[PDB]
Amino acid sequence: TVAPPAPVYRPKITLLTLIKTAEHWARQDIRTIEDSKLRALLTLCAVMTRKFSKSQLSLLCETHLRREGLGQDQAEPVLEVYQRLHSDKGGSFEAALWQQWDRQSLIMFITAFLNIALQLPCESSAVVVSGLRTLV
Amino acid sequence: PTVAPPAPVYRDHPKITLLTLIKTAEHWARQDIRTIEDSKLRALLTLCAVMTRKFSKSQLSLLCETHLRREGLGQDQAEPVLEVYQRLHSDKGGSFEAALWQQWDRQSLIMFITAFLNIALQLPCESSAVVVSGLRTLV
Repeated sequence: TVAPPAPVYRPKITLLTLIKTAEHWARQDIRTIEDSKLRALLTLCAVMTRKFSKSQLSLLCETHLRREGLGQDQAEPVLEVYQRLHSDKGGSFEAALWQQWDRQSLIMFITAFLNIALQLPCESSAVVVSGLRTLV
Repeated sequence: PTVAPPAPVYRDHPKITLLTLIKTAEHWARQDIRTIEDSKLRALLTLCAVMTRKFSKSQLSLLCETHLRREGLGQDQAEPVLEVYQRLHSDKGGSFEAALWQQWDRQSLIMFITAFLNIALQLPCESSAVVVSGLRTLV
């Protein structure tokens, strides 16, 4: 790999605002909220899923199952949602989820995600985690 | 046509979190890293690469331009700056990140890392008007 030459010297939705929004909504009862707020929460989950490394999605899936009491047979559909939100372009998969899932299924999934996302590490790589150790 | 998987079937009824990453960046943005040890500088390069990936691909242009403005760099310097951000954002197994460490001089790495840490926490991590308008009602 060849690096480029070094430089020659002659409401903002920031990472923190995203976390704060998730913390607030993880604490709320969204079972009765309006469709417009629920649609926005789906976007929040899609954006936040993309703040997890691709390799961390397996643990995210498994933590989701454990919190919800879901069986191991339910792992692939849950992992598929996370993987396809993570690789989503122009909200294509996110819109398919909104259109094809029942409201109750989306509320269950969004609540489970919001209540696990802030406690899980956003990186799974042993090299990244060991690399960052000296800085924390 | 995009087909979503079936919904889950209910039969009955220091960790590197995103907040830790932000707190680590906040702390190191305030430090003078001109004299720190190589092991801490190497770790800061990993912190920059990991954070870069917390920005959407489309937000990289604004990140590069904010970097150029803070540093007083000319517009002819935007492509190699954006190249760094684009290749850290798509990096696999730290391949591009290691090439930087190996090929750039210590001064260049210090300058780049300081500039990034001092701009990363103030920039939105999303550029899409659809995403930003979608999230508006929730903030």
